[PDB]
Amino acid sequence: MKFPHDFLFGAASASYQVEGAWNEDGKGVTNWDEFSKIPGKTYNGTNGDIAVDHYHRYKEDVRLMAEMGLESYRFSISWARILPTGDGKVNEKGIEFYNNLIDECLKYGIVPFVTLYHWDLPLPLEKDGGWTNKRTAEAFVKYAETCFKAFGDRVKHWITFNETVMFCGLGYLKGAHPPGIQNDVPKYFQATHYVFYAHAKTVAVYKQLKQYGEIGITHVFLPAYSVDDQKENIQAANHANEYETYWYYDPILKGEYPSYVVQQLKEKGWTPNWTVEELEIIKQNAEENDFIGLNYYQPIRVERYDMNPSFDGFYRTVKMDDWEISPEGFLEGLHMLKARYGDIKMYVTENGLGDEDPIIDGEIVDVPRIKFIEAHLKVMKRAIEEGINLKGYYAWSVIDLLSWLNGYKKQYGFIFVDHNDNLKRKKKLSFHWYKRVVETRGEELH
Repeated sequence: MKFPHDFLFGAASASYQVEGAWNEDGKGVTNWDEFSKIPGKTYNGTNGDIAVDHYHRYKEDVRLMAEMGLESYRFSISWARILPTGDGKVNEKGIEFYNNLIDECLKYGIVPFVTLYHWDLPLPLEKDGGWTNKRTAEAFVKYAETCFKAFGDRVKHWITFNETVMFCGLGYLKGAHPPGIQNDVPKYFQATHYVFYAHAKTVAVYKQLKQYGEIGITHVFLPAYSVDDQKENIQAANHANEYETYWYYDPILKGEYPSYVVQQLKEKGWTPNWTVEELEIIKQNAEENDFIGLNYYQPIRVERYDMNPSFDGFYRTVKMDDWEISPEGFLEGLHMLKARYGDIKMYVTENGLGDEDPIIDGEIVDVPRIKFIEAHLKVMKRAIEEGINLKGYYAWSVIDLLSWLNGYKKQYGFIFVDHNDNLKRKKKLSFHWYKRVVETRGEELH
């Protein structure tokens, strides 16, 4: 029974990706409801209108989780369900729905771990400039407090933000996510700052509520490596790590932003409009985080600009062989995080494989996914023996869901959803395997 009992095995979803019922029970419009209906933005013009219909089928879905012997379900609350316009009047039917989702998980002894913001911002607040406006950060702490008050007698594991890197990076640098802005780097760093503000402030609010759960943020964890032993390439990697780890992980865990990158934003005219009050709140609540969430998929191997580019030129990523796999990459990454942040408590809050799942006689035999998960689970076992403080694993995607960009195409998850048969669910091969892995508590030889 090798993983300890205070380690949770789980699976994850996000609201807009699974829920559907986009205009039901008083849900406000959100940024993604609008953005996905701009032609050419999303694969086949796919819609979060219905998604996988999880709103209406939640009792069913949680049953399947129960039958999986899932210990924890990580899901996201839709802000537009609780507070439709972002602030103002609370919507009692949003609270009714999430109370039911929570109570159902709980019937079966499944631990809700709630993500407050997984990219689905109510529209008014997007048009305010979203994360580039302090307003949106202040609206979020008010929203968070509403969820704590409503759900925190039962919910005792809370995530504020999923993957700030992406919703700021994709919306202001690459323009792939709303609001669709391209190479506006000062807005990007602004966005990240007001988010880190909203977080640390929300954490303060939570501790004041005396609910005695745990709270933390969940970042992309994209550990970066020099393509070889060359100094100029190792320099590129340090740079990579400064911008892609330290900028994200330092403000929340350490309470200070990292001076390397701060120096460079000043020297470029890219420093966000930040104030002492804000930076102090961030400073004062860094020690108040109970854990860090990691969304790990791959490392990145890098070489320098002269030697896929990074938003400041300087380095590029390169595919080669010493999308990427690398259990070795993930593990060294973990130690890299322990050296800097200490014995911080870690939840691998996403990890899994997107695929065109192989189908045989109507069965889904997703052995790539099993092999992906097994490999990472294996090195987490090593990591724990090597001292890392990992206390949970959340395979990205409990149930097939709507990709933001790629519609339905690259399945994620354990429960298959049948688009040809009224979105009927079916256990995949990974479902049966993971159930066994939970019951064995990860005894797959170590």
